[PDB]
Amino acid sequence: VRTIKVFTTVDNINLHTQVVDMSMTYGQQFGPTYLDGADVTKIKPHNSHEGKTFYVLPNDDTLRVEAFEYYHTTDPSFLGRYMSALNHTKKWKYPQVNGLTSIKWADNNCYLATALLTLQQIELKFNPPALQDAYYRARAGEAANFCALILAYCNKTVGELGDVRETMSYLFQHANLDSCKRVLNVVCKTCGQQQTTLKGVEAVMYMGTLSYEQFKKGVQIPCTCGKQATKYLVQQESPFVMMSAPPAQYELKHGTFTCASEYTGNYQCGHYKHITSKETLYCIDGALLTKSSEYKGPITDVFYKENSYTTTI
Ligand SMILES: *[C@H](CC(=O)OCC)C(=O)NNC(=O)CCc1ccccc1C(=O)N[C@H](C)c1cccc(-c2ccsc2)c1
Ligand SMILES: [Cl-]
Ligand SMILES: [Zn+2]
Repeated sequence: VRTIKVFTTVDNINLHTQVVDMSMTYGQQFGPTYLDGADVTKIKPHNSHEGKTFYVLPNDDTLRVEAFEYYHTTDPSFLGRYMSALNHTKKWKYPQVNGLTSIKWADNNCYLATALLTLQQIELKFNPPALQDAYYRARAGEAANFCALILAYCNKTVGELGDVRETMSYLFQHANLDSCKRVLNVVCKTCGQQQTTLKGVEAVMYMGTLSYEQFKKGVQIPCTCGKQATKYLVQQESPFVMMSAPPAQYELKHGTFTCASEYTGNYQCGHYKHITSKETLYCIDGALLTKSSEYKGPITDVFYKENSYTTTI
């Protein structure tokens, strides 16, 4: 019987040589099989498949350990969702706008492009080797495998609308933000004063205000005794801070922030645009670049740089 030899893997770095029967589909010999994202499960082997690398699912205990060491996940449907997203993201265009790698618009990838542009402006270190390698190639322009991993880690599908803030929280869980720490103090005239301390992902993000300076001076917050308490940032140890709020009209000044996310649309249905501060105020809409001196628009997320801050109160 005429046969061929292909390579099966779960991480593309540990290849396993397998012989294939050209009269049996890949689904009968290895189960769900993928070739560069293309589902070749119900396809009989071709002569052109000689020596190529095929993605398979972790069926034995050896591949389950190989998969976790690379992706840091035990989800059996991860590679299926990752290969499915890779089939679309490999056909996307990743131009270099303002020295950053963005995505030309396709299949409603506005939140993915806005997220990819933000990660290239913050100091973040991923723990899964899959994200580390893909991010290293995403900066050079090869962001197809990286964007597919983002959809897989977020349980999102190509064409599904997503939130930039929710995409960050999903990716920050796979980052090394353990050294980050935040100290907060909420003061109330009635019940009193109490200091809280946050660490990790919670010490980086905040929902309520877009101004980092107003976070230091204090922001009004409700209380159990029915009084508007004031919460101010006491101490912050992190390479960056993420300030989030519902999309409202906000003014961006030069040098006071790193990058911002613009959201125009209703809840669960809108358009995302990325705004960065460099030589002036730039606005990136996928492959579209727009320079401006000052900006004013519907802002939902603002990102700042930080080392170590301690308030003086
Ligand atoms: C891209 C779309 C596109 O390509 O457009 C073509 C011109 C895309 O994916 N855009 N995103 C989108 O539509 C948002 C969907 C979404 C999904 C899950 C959770 C939230 C959202 C969302 O709507 N987020 C925005 C920022 C938002 C608006 C109003 C209120 C809130 C809010 C959050 C907490 S309290 C209030 C958020
Ligand atoms: Cl990394
Ligand atoms: Zn109180």
